[PDB]
Amino acid sequence: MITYLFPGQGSQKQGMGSSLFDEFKDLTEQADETLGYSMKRLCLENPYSNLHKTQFTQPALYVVNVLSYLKKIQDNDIKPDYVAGHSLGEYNALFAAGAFDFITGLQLVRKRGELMSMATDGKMAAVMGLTAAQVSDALQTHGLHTIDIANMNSPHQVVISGRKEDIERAKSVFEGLKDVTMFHPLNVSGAFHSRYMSEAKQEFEKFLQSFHFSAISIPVISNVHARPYEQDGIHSVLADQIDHSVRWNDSIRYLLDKGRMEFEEVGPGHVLTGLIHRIKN
Repeated sequence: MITYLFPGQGSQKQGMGSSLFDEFKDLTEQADETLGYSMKRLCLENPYSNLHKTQFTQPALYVVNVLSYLKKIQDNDIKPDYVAGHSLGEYNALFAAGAFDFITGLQLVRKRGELMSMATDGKMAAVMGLTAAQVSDALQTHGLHTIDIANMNSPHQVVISGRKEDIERAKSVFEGLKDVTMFHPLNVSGAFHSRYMSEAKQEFEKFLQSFHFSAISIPVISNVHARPYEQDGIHSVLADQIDHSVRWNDSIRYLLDKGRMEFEEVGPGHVLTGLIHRIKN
């Protein structure tokens, strides 16, 4: 069986979507009309360093991932057995699955980006060398119970998330731990996928109520639950995604467990492919 995997924030790169904007001119134009700027310009020239600001990053990745998908299936007229995507990427899996059309998904990710960009005074950090359980234990025992686990990416790669000052203290703590091989703050000023996104989540959930979804035709493994979406559960699972951990390791393991599974990353970069390899070994 095969799974298609869609990248999220962390995979954006200037030059992404290279060949595709010209090949899908109508879609790019539709995006530009909706967003108020040129998507080609954003991705290729990274004006004002906008590619790295979440309100731009999210729709940029969404659009590149869509065009990457449409191109892939234009050349190879195969549909995957499953799809998943990392945070932002989950919108691309839902699109591949037919839950919504292109512009619907673009509206949702534009709003998601906007709300998340309103977070300040937060930070996130990638922690390598420890299991999720060990990271959680370390947080609790060093007075850092206020920090959440935002991503569980592979068995020894976790991203933590919380108030700026708490993430600062955490650096010290983790650098003193022998098995930690890396502590690397990420380039955000919000504590994404944490309790500190409560407001954004509730605003997004309210926004969601205006939308109606179509049938999921390819199972989508949710970040929140590491299990397929249920047709009637799209609203709640998309809203929960904002303030809950991305259970990426468990999502991949769910897929591995079904037997002989291959994965292909659709979108820029090889980040998720790299994670597969660490999950398997």
